[PDB]
Parts: sequence; C-alpha cells; structure tokens
Amino acid sequence: YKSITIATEGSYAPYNFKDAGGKLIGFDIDLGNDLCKRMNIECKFVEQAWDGIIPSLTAGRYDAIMAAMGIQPAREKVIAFSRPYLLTPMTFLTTADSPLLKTQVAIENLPLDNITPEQKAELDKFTKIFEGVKFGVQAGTSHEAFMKQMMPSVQISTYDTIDNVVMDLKAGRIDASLASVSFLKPLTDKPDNKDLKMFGPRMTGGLFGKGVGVGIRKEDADLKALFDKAIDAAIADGTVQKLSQQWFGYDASP
Ligand SMILES: C[C@@H](N[C@@H](CCCN)C(=O)O)C(=O)O
Repeated sequence: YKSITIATEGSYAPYNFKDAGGKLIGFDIDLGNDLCKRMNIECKFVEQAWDGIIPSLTAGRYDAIMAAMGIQPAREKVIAFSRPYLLTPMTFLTTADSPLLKTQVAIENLPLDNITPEQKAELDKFTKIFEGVKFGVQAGTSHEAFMKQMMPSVQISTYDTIDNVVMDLKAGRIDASLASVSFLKPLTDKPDNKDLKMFGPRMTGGLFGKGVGVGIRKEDADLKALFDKAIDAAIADGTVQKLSQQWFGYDASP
C-alpha cells in the first residue's frame, strides 16, 4: 500500500462530522490520520451515507471504514474488522422531564452475550415500559438492530441520520432513543442539551459485539494486519486515550 481511501459518515459527532468550512473532522478523522502515519500510508477521507457504507466497501469504492462502526457479528459475516479502537456500552436517551427517568435500573451494566433469567427479566421490564412510548432510531444501525431483535413489540420510527433522531426527540415527536455512551455523553454534556438525559442499563455484547473497529474487506488480510499493529501502538502510547478525551470528554480507549 502507498495510499488508501477511508469512508466516514460525516454526520455522527464527535466521531465524524463537518466543521464550519465543510471539512471532515472528529475522533475517526484524527485517529485515521494517526494510524496511517504509523502504517506509512497516504490517507484520504471520503463522505459516505450510512445505508451504502458496507456495500460500497465490498464493491471497492474505498479501502476502509472509520465511522463509529460497532464490531457486530451480523457485519462480521460481510466484512472484516480491525481489533477495537474504542470500547463503549449502549444506553437509552430521553428528555430531562420524562417520566421514564423515574424507572428503577436493577442491572447497571448489562452484558448480552449470555442472557440469564435475571438479565431477561430486566430487558422485559424495559420492553413493557417502552411499549407505551414512541421510539426513534437511526436506520441500519446497531440501535435499530437492538430494537428489532430485543424489543420487537416497541413502536419504532427510523431516521436517515442521528441528528434528525435528536431533533425529533427535542421537538417531542419521539419519547426516547438509544445510542452508545460515547455518542450520548458528549451530546448530553453540551449546555445546549441540559433538557436531554441518558438512562437505563448500560449494555454490552450480544448483537452489539465488542468495540468500534475499522471495517475492511475480508480478502485484505495484509491491510487488517497493518491497522491492527498501528492500533496496538496508538493505544500503548496513549494516543487513543488523548483523542478520546479531546473528542468525547472522557477515556473510552481499549
Ligand atoms: C458506536 C456507535 N455505533 C453505531 C454507529 C451509527 C453511526 N451511523 C453502529 O455501529 O451502528 C453508537 O452506537 O453510538
């Protein structure tokens, strides 16, 4: 390799989004440039809408995906991933005045790889509470996958982008959503969003898989080995922790 094209969404702050000048910025952009510098490869970032991100990678329109992509088992059937460059649980989002906030959380940290009757009871409690509520999710995400598989009886509306989900939640058109803590903590930390609150269990594993990784074509074993080595070095020297603090306001590094 001499040069690679990396796709990003361009609308998932603070991982990847556009600055005032329309330039792609975020944790994925800074890390992507840092990993490529280590790999001694020229780096170029392209904007790609969420729906075609995986098929455009397999079709060879670009070489890699760095777009807050969860290493989910369903995505692993189609593409390969680098080792994780970030770890984050998943949680729910509502308004600060919502009665959903008074719901008792019996399991703070909910692993989903194996589901015990106690963990199922907790998911069933939340499903029954969410049955009388309007949920909104971004289409084609692990957020939609979770609602479809784990809470099918809950009424969901799907959106093109996460920004539209947040806007409708703020406008009162939906009552709740879900995303990773890495997305929701900087969102709710903004003085702009004091009327928004994270709530419910912090979930890991199962359909979510473990961590956020670089999406690569399965046949590109050499490119994966290069990214894995670069990621190991960026973690070891404190670069991932530094970039995580900068963009997320906390340490989500593996
Ligand atoms: C970490 C990030 N993962 C989402 C990203 C959605 C970006 N459009 C996913 O893997 O589907 C999140 O849930 O916050």
